[PDB]
Amino acid sequence: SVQTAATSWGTVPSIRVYTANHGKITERCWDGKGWYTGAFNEPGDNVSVTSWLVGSAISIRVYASNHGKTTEWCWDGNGWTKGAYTAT
Amino acid sequence: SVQTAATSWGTVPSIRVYTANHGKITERCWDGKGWYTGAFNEPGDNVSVTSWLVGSAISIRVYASNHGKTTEWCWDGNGWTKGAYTAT
Amino acid sequence: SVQTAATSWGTVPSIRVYTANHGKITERCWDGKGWYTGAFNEPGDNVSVTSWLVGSAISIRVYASNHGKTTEWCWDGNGWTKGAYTAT
Ligand SMILES: [Zn+2]
Ligand SMILES: [Zn+2]
Ligand SMILES: [Zn+2]
Ligand SMILES: [Zn+2]
Ligand SMILES: [Zn+2]
Repeated sequence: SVQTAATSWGTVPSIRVYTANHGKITERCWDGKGWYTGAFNEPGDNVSVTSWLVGSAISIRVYASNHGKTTEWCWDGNGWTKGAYTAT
Repeated sequence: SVQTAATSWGTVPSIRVYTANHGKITERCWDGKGWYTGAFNEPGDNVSVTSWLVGSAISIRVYASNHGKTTEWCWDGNGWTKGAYTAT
Repeated sequence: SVQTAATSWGTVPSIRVYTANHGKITERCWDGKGWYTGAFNEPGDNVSVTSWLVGSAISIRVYASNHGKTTEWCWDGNGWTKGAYTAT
């Protein structure tokens, strides 16, 4: 009262699983060898994710919902940044 | 309870974020310039989504769950229609 | 609290809708003709899914959360097998 969101890309593939548990959203990564803890760590009770490739460059969008409000987080190769998404 | 589902397609990309809040599911859209409110509006407490391309034409399937029942909604270019999906 | 997750692949397309309801996760499938009940059946309150292709062969990963623990399930052509995923 655990909630997950998953995305994958490429043919290896790379997989990312985001878990919202105890008011925190964390990330677990698979790139073909084993699972490791990712850099994503934001407060939230709910999470959704989508991702796309531009050649070999991955872009991830994580929608983290905390206390009635939804924040979009972007991964575009170098660090997680807050996105332009708003609910209204 | 906010609960979201997201899908994306193409290289721009186009992103669709569906939010179930206060018994209603609404849609926000990104097509490369800015976020705008989509046409989708159906009752529901939970939402999932998947999409696929047929060349450049998008097909979206939204699964909206409301009061114990799941209804599929289809976007195939010209309007949201009710899908053939049943749970059993 | 019905909670769903969806994935699709190819041009037909094939669609898989996973539903967590009454402490069980079941699967409904569409391969171009009609909806039918799939072999996936595991205990759980929450579910997410991701899939990818290697040619026309589908690989599906289902993340089933039951009583605080998340188990990854793999479909790689011949049966559902437990995956290496751990939360930590
Ligand atoms: Zn707990
Ligand atoms: Zn909280
Ligand atoms: Zn509220
Ligand atoms: Zn309701
Ligand atoms: Zn249970």
